[PDB]
Amino acid sequence: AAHIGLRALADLATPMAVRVAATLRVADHIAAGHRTAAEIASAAGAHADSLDRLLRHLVAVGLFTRDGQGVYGLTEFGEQLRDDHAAGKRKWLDMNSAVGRGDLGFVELAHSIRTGQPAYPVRYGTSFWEDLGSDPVLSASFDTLMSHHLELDYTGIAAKYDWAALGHVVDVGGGSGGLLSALLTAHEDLSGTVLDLQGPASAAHRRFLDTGLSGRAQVVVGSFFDPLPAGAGGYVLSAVLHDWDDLSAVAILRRCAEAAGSGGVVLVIEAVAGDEHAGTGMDLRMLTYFGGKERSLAELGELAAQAGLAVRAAHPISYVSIVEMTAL
Amino acid sequence: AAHIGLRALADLATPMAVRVAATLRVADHIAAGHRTAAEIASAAGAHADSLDRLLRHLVAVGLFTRDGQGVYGLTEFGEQLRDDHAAGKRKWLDMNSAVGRGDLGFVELAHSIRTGQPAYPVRYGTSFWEDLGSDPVLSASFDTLMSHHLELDYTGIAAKYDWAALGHVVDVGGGSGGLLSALLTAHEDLSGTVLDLQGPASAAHRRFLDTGLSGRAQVVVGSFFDPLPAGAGGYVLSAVLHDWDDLSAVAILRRCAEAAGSGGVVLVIEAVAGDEHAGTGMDLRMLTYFGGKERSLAELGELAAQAGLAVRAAHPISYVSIVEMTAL
Ligand SMILES: Nc1ncnc2c1ncn2[C@@H]1O[C@H](CSCC[C@H](N)C(=O)O)[C@@H](O)[C@H]1O
Ligand SMILES: Nc1ncnc2c1ncn2[C@@H]1O[C@H](CSCC[C@H](N)C(=O)O)[C@@H](O)[C@H]1O
Ligand SMILES: COc1cc(C)c2ccc(O)c(C(=O)O)c2c1
Ligand SMILES: COc1cc(C)c2ccc(O)c(C(=O)O)c2c1
Repeated sequence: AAHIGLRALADLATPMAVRVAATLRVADHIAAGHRTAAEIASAAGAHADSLDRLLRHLVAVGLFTRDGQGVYGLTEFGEQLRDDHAAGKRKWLDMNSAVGRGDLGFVELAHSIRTGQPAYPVRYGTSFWEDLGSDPVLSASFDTLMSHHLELDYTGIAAKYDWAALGHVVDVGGGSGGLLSALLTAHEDLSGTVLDLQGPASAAHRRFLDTGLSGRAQVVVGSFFDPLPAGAGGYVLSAVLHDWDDLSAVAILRRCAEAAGSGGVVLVIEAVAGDEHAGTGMDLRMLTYFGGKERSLAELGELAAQAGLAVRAAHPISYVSIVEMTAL
Repeated sequence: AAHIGLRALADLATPMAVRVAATLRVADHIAAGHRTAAEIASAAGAHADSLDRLLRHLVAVGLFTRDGQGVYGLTEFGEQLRDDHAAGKRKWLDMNSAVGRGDLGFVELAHSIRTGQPAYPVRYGTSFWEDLGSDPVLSASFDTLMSHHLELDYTGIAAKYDWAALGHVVDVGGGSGGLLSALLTAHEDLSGTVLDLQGPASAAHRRFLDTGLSGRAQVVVGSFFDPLPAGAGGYVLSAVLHDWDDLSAVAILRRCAEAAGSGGVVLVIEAVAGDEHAGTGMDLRMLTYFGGKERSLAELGELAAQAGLAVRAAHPISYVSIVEMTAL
């Protein structure tokens, strides 16, 4: 529903102003005693007059407060901008994090809409994965973000499905290993391995070491486009397929089919078109980032088919779903 | 206000989706019989799949509608996206027009907040004026938009001030001549001169010839940083000062002061802080485009001082104001 002006509906000043405040950690500086533009600016490394102008615009938006002496304060809503807030939103808007950086790729949406190709490269001169692969710090922030997305969307994932019955699970593209770390912590006799590029896989390793799970959890550095560790009880694809177009998606699913064999299970875990954490907005982000797409339960089925797999179940877990596929 | 989440407040997907729809003229294609993704896409030269995904996100926003068969239709609100619409909004969002292209400069807002410098260059490798001066078609669209801004904001200008008394007015930075054309049409004994760069000045000239005002309206190509046609009854600066930082603004005001001498009147016409069509949004826009800014009566006055001028009056007209300055 649009009960707000067309031009205002297309405003970029506010979205960018919020992201800049999130990047300059303005809320943190405010709650830490810096109240005036002059202060916040020096504490953040910004131009005094310019920052003041950004703040005044954000006061109008409803995130800040400004008193007679130019003393800025946080609104009830502006609290969400603090890096220590419960919702952990600020890091998603930070222009330095992978997502706060990729989202700026939307400024090239026209290219995707015309060609069907990702926009991220247009603005950054390289794919998203290539970017993370050459910037270790950038890649770490992405690992942290997906780790947070797990808490956000996979709430209760442990019990919602019968994992223990798998014995050994392979988390294909499992990042820092947050999911496996959660599955194993809730299933004493379960073991598994995280398969991912070297950055996340090494982060997964560092985690299992500290977490005390190295005895049951292992990492394997590799591309899920090549053969995967074979014969596991289950292969999980958590928020992976939507990052790829149809050709790549079957490529990935196919590999899982091979490793799964006529006795394993392939579990695609993601927000299916319909879920409350799966909107048209997210679908366009997948398009602009990697040319991926959010898919319906029917569309995943078509992909499964082309990879010799068949959906057998689809349990909704909070904001997302777990679709279970087995040998055709 | 904050009636919506922080991350939603920072959403770029929708602002860009609207701007892309505006650029692809989707609404016009729909109202003209093309109501299917394949049809609209083909008529606009977009990727069928990608366009369909853009439209679905836009029906969700409330601009379009779609039936079970995939037939798209506009809505009470999506009607404003058609070019033929009264409000004339679409052209402002078009990524091809000068303002639809300039606004994308907001993705570099951070640069402006940190340095006080304009963002436009960061994105386009050259200043706004430099860009328009090397691309006549781009400069033409800008003239049209400023022309339209006169209708949107200056409604009534003709009568709210005693123009006829000036005898001869020079519109410093008068663009394609709309304002002067409106003043002289309402006052048959008044004459004037539009002073602008090549592009607008010739557009003004063409306008005057066709509308039969060449007998009273004259064009003069030149920079308002250099001397100006002297001894005029009044020199107008319509929506010019907010395009410049304090130094340049003073330079410009000086020239007008000099040309006006002890007998002319300098008139600044623009939305000052407080006036409508004036907001923190516009202020940030001025900052990212040219490092200019929206100013208050107080602020213009300090500039007039630095230019041997002094505010004598300030009549509000519609959503803007006329600040009448005179020599000290
Ligand atoms: N070719 C490839 N081979 C293996 N992993 C890859 C890959 N390309 C990308 N990835 C990984 O795929 C993951 C997708 S995003 C994170 C998914 C994770 N299971 C979670 O839900 O948090 C990232 O860790 C990314 O590094
Ligand atoms: N150095 C310069 N000398 C003269 N005109 C200039 C200039 N730099 C920019 N301009 C003109 O300043 C104008 C500012 S925008 C349009 C202002 C016009 N009075 C209106 O209200 O529509 C543009 O026409 C721009 O081309
Ligand atoms: C689900 O996996 C992903 C992957 C990417 C790239 C994302 C990018 C931006 C986001 O906001 C989210 C999100 O979940 O909120 C996101 C999630
Ligand atoms: C007043 O002169 C200008 C100059 C520029 C560059 C503008 C850019 C975008 C706008 O929306 C507006 C407007 O008035 O609406 C605008 C006005």
